[PDB]
Amino acid sequence: AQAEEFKKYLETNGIKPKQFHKKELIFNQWDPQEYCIFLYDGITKLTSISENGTIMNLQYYKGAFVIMSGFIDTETSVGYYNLEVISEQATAYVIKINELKELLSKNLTHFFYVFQTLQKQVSYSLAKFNDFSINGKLGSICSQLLILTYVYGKETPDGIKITLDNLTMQELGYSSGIAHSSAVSRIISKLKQEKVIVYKNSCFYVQNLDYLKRYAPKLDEWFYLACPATWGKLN
Amino acid sequence: SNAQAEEFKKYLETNGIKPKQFHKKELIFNQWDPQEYCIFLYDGITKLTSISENGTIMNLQYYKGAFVIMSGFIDTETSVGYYNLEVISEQATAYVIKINELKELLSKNLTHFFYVFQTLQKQVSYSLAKFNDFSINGKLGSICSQLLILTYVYGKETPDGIKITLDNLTMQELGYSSGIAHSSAVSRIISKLKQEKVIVYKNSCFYVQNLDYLKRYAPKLDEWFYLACPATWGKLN
Repeated sequence: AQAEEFKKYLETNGIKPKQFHKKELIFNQWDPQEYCIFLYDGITKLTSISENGTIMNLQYYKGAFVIMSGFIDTETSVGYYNLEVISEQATAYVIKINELKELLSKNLTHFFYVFQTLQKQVSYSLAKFNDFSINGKLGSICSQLLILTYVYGKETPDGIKITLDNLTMQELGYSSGIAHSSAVSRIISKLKQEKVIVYKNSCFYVQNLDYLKRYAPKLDEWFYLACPATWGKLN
Repeated sequence: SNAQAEEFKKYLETNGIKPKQFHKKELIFNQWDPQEYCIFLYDGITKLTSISENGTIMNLQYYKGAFVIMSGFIDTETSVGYYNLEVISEQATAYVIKINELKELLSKNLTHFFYVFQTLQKQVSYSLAKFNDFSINGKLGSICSQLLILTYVYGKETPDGIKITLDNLTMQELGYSSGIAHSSAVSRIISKLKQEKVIVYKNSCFYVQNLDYLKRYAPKLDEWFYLACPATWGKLN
């Protein structure tokens, strides 16, 4: 993997792996230092918290990927957010945004690795913006379940199980723009009656992937074009 | 800087890639016959669109001035997705780099590799800010957010308020930016902003009277403009 070789390149340049447990914040929106984090193992989400305390979930990040809170060119903030750990365990190499440019200059197979993750991210946020915007809040819930089925799902004799040890009703609402937790509950019950989803084991299971797929066409296309292994597993 | 953009332009010309002229309503690329490029848009105004099977038009984003727009992945040479890039100004000039030539060019001069990397970091951050603000307060917040955006980039101080100087900009086009397909849904929001004295529609142009009001609904974007485009932000203070 490129991830494996980047991991090694990091350890060889004195950058060591740091472990985290559930609910720990790799960075926070008040930290005045900026970073590049190479998330290597684990599951994570990016949040923003309002002036009043309202919480928006911007995105899940899994597996090996990179997340940046600063600009290389200027070293200043891209904007203020948190990266929270969701899984029982995660590991990440934290680099100061001031050290990045020199690291990537030196070994440009790694420069292209990070640019690749930037292209994926660029393209992903666009697809997601298209699908969340059309069909309003119905399509938002269908779009987020589709993302979670492709990334975290698993084949199972009773459907496709979403392997998120938590995933609460309120948590889904934070990812859509939904303030009331009962509004989410309507959407979830409405999808249950039509045999789209089921809920057992403290876990969500999907059963008409085709239905979701119809509310989230730009994203399905994106899994196909950007992550064809992940996509082919359930297609 | 933006001396960086001029420098990239010069580097491309030296290396045999020539400028190209496009005209209002032309497509540089389209979603039905996808081609893979780096578009270096040098001068003029464009919009990235998608049209769904039922005829629903989504305006994803406006692109101006100097900027970079990718339609393929360099590592794999395939599509990032199916979109249209449509010219809004009367003229626009762009450098159309084939995706299979880009790596070579960026590999021989890291200065320009980093200018492209920076532009893409600005895109990522812009999309997150816009997603935050469009999501939190329904369609009211989406329309206020797109107005603040167009006010910073295309606005001009006049005696009647900040005039959005953008060729068309109709009710319907404004609705396309936030997944609104019926004009009646937009006018309902614009009616409220008019009653509340935030905007005036006059001489076929929107004039903004209370930018501070739009900031309440678009707090992540105003922060993004502050951090990412301080000259543009400073102009309107």
